Amino acid sequence: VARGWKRKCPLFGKGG
Repeated sequence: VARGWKRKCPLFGKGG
């Protein structure tokens, strides 16, 4: 979605 959707996925993998 933004930029954090790479390593420290803030929302990408919020769950796991």
